[PDB]
Amino acid sequence: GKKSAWATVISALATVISALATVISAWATVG
Amino acid sequence: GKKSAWATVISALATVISALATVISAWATVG
Amino acid sequence: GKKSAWATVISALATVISALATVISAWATVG
Amino acid sequence: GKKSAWATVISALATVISALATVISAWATVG
Amino acid sequence: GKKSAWATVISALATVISALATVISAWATVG
Amino acid sequence: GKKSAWATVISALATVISALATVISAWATVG
Amino acid sequence: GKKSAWATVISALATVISALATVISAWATVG
Amino acid sequence: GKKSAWATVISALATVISALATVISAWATVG
Repeated sequence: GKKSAWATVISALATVISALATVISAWATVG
Repeated sequence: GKKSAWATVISALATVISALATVISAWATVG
Repeated sequence: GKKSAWATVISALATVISALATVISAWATVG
Repeated sequence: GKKSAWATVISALATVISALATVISAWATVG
Repeated sequence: GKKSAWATVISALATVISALATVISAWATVG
Repeated sequence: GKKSAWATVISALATVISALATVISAWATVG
Repeated sequence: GKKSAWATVISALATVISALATVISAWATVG
Repeated sequence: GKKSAWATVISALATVISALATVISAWATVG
């Protein structure tokens, strides 16, 4: 249970960081 | 260039799957 | 248990896609 | 370039955080 | 430098291949 | 099944450590 | 520098865990 | 079974590539 809760929090963090990586990668593509 | 454009697309796909992983991990957390 | 296993599969999929994005981004960095 | 290198760093961060979520989910799967 | 950038590319390749092994192992775990 | 789950845990550990190496290598590339 | 030295150490650790993962995955493959 | 066999092969490949990444990272550290 607690391990799945931590996995959930970290997956949400990964989702945010992956979105940021996507935006910076688009910036590099046109920059 | 094209490599950065591919990295952008695949990062976005990673973001999509990570958001789904977050939801399924929350589902596992509640049982 | 089965729900946690499915969450693991989907999280691992997100990880592999993010890693592919990373290798392509690094290849662009050296390219 | 510098922008592509930064994109690589942030994408690699997303990959490590997603991998952490994956290892924690697998550990939850085994108990 | 160029050597550090190449090291990043090869390390990212190792990470993607390891992630592929992980996703295939998790998929085997669920069936 | 249980053996495959343990194999998944150890593979995911390898993946997270390799990803950490990748992010540090990329950070050196921009550093 | 120190960042590349850390990347070297952690890549070696990733190699160690990946070899163990290979052995445990073969163990799972045979049952 | 077959999935675990593929995971074993890919883990061995990841082990080799991670070792190569370690060597190139050491080369960057002293190079």
